[PDB]
Amino acid sequence: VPVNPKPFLQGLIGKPVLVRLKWGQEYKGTLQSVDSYMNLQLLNAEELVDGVKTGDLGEILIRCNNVLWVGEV
RNA sequence: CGUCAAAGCACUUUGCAAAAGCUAACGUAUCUGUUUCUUGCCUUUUACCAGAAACAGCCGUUUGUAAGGUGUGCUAAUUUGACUGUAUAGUUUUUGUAAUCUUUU
Repeated sequence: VPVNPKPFLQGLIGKPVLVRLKWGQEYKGTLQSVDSYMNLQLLNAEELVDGVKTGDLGEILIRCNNVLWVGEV
């Protein structure tokens, strides 16, 4: 039974989520809002670079160009 | 419809210039005259008959340009031209696969 990207991101909102970039980095955190262009927003995010935490930033938005991955923790 | 540029605008009165540029109604109209010839009917010439060629007038038409007139605006309206004139963050151009490092000559 089909599960489409909009409905998927409309159901992912709120829960813990990890998303990569095109440049290797992968950031975990809960999701607040999703535009029509995916174009993610995060809160309480910790940047895992090569499976290693670097800097805890907090409130975040990522431009939708760089997003490689979308899934869950 | 949109932009930009020019200009007052529409309507009107005169003046002044033009109107085969590659065969084509300046006028889907159309009349008179002069000269030179040819034929008609004729002897008074005019006035005429009905063909030609060559010239002319007249009744009109169009265009450009100049100055004006009326009505309207010159805190506007209208005309005229010109233009490579449209809106797309998700695969073929303007919302990026970029960033970065190292060796050779």
